[PDB]
Amino acid sequence: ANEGDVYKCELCGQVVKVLEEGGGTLVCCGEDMVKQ
Amino acid sequence: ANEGDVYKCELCGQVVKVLEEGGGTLVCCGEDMVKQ
Ligand SMILES: [Ga+3]
Ligand SMILES: [Ga+3]
Repeated sequence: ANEGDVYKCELCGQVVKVLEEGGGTLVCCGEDMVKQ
Repeated sequence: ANEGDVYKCELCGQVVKVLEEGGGTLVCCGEDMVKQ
């Protein structure tokens, strides 16, 4: 994901912001996090 | 994870900051991210 992007786990409500991009897919509670 | 915490993927270099705590485990590149 890209710098500045915001991602949410719809299952546990966790929310993260990307500070440094990397090519992996962010996952939480076993599912792909959802970009906001 | 705790709000304000920073997590890193050791394999792809992606870095995220937690804006809202949830108890799920952050995963990237199929591996648990590491709290910085
Ligand atoms: Ga990674
Ligand atoms: Ga979760």
